[PDB]
Amino acid sequence: SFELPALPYAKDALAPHISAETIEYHYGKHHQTYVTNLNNLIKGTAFEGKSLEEIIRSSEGGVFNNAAQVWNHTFYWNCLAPNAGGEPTGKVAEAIAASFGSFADFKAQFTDAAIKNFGSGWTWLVKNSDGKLAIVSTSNAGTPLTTDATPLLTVDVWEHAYYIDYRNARPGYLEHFWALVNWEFVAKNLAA
Amino acid sequence: SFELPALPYAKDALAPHISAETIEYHYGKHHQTYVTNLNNLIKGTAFEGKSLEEIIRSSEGGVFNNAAQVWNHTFYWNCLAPNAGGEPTGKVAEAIAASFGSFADFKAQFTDAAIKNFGSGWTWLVKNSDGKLAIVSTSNAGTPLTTDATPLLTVDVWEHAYYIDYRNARPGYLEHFWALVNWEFVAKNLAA
Ligand SMILES: [Fe+3]
Ligand SMILES: [Fe+3]
Repeated sequence: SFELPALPYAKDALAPHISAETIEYHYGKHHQTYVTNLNNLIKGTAFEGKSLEEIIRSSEGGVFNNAAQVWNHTFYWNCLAPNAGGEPTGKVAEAIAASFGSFADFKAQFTDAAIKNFGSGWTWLVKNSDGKLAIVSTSNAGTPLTTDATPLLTVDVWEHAYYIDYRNARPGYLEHFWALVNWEFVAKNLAA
Repeated sequence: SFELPALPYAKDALAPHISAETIEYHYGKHHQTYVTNLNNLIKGTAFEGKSLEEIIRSSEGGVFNNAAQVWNHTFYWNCLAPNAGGEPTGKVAEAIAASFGSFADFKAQFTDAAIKNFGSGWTWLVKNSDGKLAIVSTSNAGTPLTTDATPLLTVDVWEHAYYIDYRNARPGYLEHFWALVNWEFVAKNLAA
C-alpha cells in the first residue's frame, strides 16, 4: 500500500498563484484517486513488493499510469513553496547559466516548452547522465524516471492544474509558476 | 483560410448539462484558437486550398493537431442539441441494437470507454468498413478520419470540456452528455 504524502504547506499558502480550491481538487481528489487506483491495481500482484520507483520502471498500462502520476505529483508539490520563486543562487544558478547561457534564457525556453506541450503532460528540467541540464516534455503520465536523466523541476500542464484559476490561459499559469518555484528542492535534486 | 463555423444553437441552449460559460471558453476561446493556429501554419504551403478532411488525412505534427481539432469540435457541437437526448428510434436504434445488443448496453460501453480514456482525447461511435458499429477512443487530436471507419458520434473528454461544470467528475459529464445527443445528426452520419 502507498499513501498520499502530506502536502508540504497549508492549502492556501500558494495563493494567489495557485488557489486553495485548485489544491483541494488537484491534491485532495486527483492525486488521492491515483493513490487509491494504484493500490487497487497492484493488490495481490508481484508489484506489491516493490518500491514506487521500481514499479514505474517495470510496468505498463494502468499500473504505470497511476504509479507514475503518484510520483510525479508528489515531486510537483515539492517544487512549489510560499515565499520562494525569484532567481536561484548557488550551484543551481551556475548549472543553469552553464547549460542555457542565463536564467532568463532558461526561463524563456522552459515556458515555451510548457506552453507547446500538446494535450496533457509535464515539462521537466533534468540533469542528463553527462552532467548537462536539459528541458524535456512528456505526455500524460510520462516521466524522466524511465530514462537515465535525473528530474530536477517539473510543471504539471494537464488542464486540471490551472483551469480553475486561469481557464484556457496556460501562459498565465506558467508566469505565476515562476513565483512559486522552490529552488531549495531543485538544489537538493541537483546535488544527489 | 478556414472560418470558425457558427454554433447551431445559442450559447446557453445546452444549459444546465453544459453551461453557457463552458461554451464561451470551449467554443469562443479553445476552438477559435485551433482555427487561428491552423490558418497561420498553412499560409503559403501546399495545404492552403485543400479541404479540412484532405489536410487531416495527409499531415502530421502541428498542422495535423490543429486541423483535426477544428474538425473534431465542429462535429462535437453538431452531436449536441437542445430538446434532444433520450433513446434513438429508426435506423440508428436498429444499427445500435444489432451491434451492441441494446441501447442500454451501448450507452454503458460508450460511457465506460469515455471515462477510462486516459488523458486528453475523444471517444467515438464509428461505422466500420464492414457496416458494424464500434466504439473507439483516440488520444489528443486523433480522429477516425485517418482510418476507414465513418464517425457517427463523439464526446470530447479533454478536461476543458467539463471542468468548469463538473470539475474532476467526468462520470457526471457523461451522464449529462446523454441528455444532449442529437440523434438526427447521428442518423445523417450513419447514412453517409
Ligand atoms: Fe495533475
Ligand atoms: Fe475540446
